[PDB]
Amino acid sequence: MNYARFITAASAARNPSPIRTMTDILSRGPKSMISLAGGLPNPNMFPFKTAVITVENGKTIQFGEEMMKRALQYSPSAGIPELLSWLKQLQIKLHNPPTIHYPPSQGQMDLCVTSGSQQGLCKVFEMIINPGDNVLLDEPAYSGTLQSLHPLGCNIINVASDESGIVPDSLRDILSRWKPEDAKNPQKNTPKFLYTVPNGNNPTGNSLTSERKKEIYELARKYDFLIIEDDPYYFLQFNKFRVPTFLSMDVDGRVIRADSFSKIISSGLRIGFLTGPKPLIERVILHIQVSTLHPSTFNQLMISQLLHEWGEEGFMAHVDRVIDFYSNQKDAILAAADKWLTGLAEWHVPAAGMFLWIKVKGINDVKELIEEKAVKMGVLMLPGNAFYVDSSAPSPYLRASFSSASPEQMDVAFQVLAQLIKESL
Amino acid sequence: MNYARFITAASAARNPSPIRTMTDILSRGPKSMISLAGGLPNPNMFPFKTAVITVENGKTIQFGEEMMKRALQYSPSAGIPELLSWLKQLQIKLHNPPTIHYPPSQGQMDLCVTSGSQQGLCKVFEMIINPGDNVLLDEPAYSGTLQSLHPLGCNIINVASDESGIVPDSLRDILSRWKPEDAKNPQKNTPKFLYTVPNGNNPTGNSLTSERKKEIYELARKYDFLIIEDDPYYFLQFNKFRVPTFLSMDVDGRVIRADSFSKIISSGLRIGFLTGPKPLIERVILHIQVSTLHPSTFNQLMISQLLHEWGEEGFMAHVDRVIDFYSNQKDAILAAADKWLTGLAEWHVPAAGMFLWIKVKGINDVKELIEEKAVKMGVLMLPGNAFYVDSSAPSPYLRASFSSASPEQMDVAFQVLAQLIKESL
Ligand SMILES: O=C(O)[C@@H](Cc1ccccc1)N1C(=O)c2cc(Cl)c(Cl)cc2C1=O
Repeated sequence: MNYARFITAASAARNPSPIRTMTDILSRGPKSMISLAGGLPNPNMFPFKTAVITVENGKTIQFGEEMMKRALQYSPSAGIPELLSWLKQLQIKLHNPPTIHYPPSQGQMDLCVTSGSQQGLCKVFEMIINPGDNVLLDEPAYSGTLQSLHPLGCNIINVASDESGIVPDSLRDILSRWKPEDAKNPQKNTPKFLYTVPNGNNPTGNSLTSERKKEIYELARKYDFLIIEDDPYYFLQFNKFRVPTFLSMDVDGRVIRADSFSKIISSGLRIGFLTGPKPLIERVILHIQVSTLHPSTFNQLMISQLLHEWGEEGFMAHVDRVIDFYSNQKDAILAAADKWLTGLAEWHVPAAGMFLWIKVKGINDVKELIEEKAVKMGVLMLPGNAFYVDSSAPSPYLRASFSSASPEQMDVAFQVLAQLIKESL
Repeated sequence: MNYARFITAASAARNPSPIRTMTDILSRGPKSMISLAGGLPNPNMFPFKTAVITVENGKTIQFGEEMMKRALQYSPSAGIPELLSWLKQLQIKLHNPPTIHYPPSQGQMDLCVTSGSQQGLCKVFEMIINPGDNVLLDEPAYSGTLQSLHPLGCNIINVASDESGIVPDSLRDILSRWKPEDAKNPQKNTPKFLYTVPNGNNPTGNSLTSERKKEIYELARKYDFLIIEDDPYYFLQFNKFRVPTFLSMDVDGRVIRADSFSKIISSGLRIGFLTGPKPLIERVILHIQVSTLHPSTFNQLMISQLLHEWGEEGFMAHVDRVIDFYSNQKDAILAAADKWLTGLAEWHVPAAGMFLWIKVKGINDVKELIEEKAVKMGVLMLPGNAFYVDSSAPSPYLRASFSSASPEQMDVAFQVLAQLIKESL
């Protein structure tokens, strides 16, 4: 409702930046208009001329001469228009966000293609956080989020979580420290936002439920904080039905959502996108305009043509192929865990994503059990310390990836792990 | 010599971020080592499988199965190793920087590939600037640089410039506001850095001279400030011998240089690179680690393989073709201007780049002459207002691009402008 509350002075001071009134007054005027006003380098000097890219379960992608010149040239900061248009329709299909037809100033849905979803998240954090601001999230969390938040000088307030994600009663108790009207009085610093990964949290593998999302949203309205929905595993849910998203229930216009193709189409191409209230997305776009300028035009065209040939049906058929693969990998690593972790450890079934989160019994810290004893036995799993704000505290947890390993490799790996737990007790 | 002086609290607080101890303890240990510690998604689900990219004056570039899988997956934040090593050798060949073998803490030359050179520049500004800080640069300046600096709250101090770039006497006079020893006393805020585009300034087309660079460098030592050498037109100089760069005379380790392939190889692939003192480059790398993560692996491999097949010889042959083209366009737009600007305007001959800077005589502000009268006559050139800190002040200057226009188009465009000037005198 009042987005200025969530925008630092620096972010608010931004104004629009280059490649401006050159390819828009010429993108509608007569074909006889000469423009020596543009800052674009002549693409005929560029040495790549054509491209052919083969696709599994899809038409081969071809960049002819003119399409290649476009791919090698600057493009809009928010993304190329045909990709933004497809993605917007996808978001309407998947989430029917309440904000689609709101006035801009009151949170009309808006999209920005980013150079990876993490770029969008970083610029969102920078847009909002003043030193000393309070922010809410569940630990353990993606180490990259914690390392992004650390230098911004916010107080991270841990919200309790279990196998169903954030626990609303913990969030409610935390918020009781304030009165709601304090959100209109910045003197005692009500939380600016809540961040969470609602599906297949890295490292736990846990997902939020529909009912807790609703509860959490009512509290976000009551104390007027934003929800940053970081959902890179959204297209990797193993349940029959995808849980409704925060975006899908965002009647106020207080959700900023991050999507990624990093886990399902390509991480190396650095393509993700933000969906959120237009006034906040605009502040991110202005920062992009003085930073990366835009995501790679070449990589956007690769993905846009892939998606447009697939149609929504072919895209969703791809995600079902990826769901099939990761859920079978999940079944395999759970079988190896049941097999070898013998009442030596505890774990919850991952609801989505690509990680299994193992609590080792009878040991207070495992990073000495792994980085010393396990490495020379030819096995490595990631100690859980790195996923907490205080990464020096002891952690009995290990994060095990099931994205790649064969059942044979899982059997050997959990064999070795079992031996190292027993001889350490 | 004291780099902490040039690093903000936030920037200094950054710690090294993900994709860490997984592909380095496995990149040297035995191949019998199993790792479930890694976080990488399975590239076999990614739908692009092979690529063939044709090159003009070059061997076609082929991404086979394994190369494509690498192209589609995460890679190091500073860039892929073979691109970094090639570029490092290029910088040694072009600039022979005095810092190559310095100890890290006193400015050992280091490089970062960035997602466009502007990303590296932006993160350099963010690394350095506290609100209230004083910075030096010459106006008119790239509008993207002015829009980047404005929200950081620094006081921009304009240094005088002429057809030979920054005037050293002007820089010396401005600095006489402080005593040299004031640089070791942050209380009265000596300038943190001087920023300049030394070759083919956008919008003026002017370039610095060797003698002036040496003078400027001496002042940067005397008053102990950094030089940010933003040099995107370095490979578009019309002379036979390139002017030595600030980097080439940087015996103190106080130069941060930005290079770009945007103007000669591809703007759309978003590839640039920073060269500078290792302590400062490292701060930028850590910001990339929580932001874009890395430049497109696919696009880095395209460029890297092209560069490795060309060798430095093939690369320099390419730049000389492009110089030749742009120098002929320059000759052409100067002819048009001689022909139809009849003592109606003044201009200097551009020394590099792709722009001509035209001062209309007898008119105080041209943006009404262009955005109103010229548009309906079918001709567009860019008013100079956008290239100054105060973009509301009147400007008699126009920027005209000679990157693309045919001689016929130039002849028409300047005929129209001439008529408008004459009937607008
Ligand atoms: O680069 C990234 O964004 C991802 C890649 C990824 C892909 C699929 C599933 C999960 C992550 N990534 C992590 O989140 C992560 C955490 C830690 Cl603790 C380490 Cl040590 C390394 C990484 C990492 O590469």
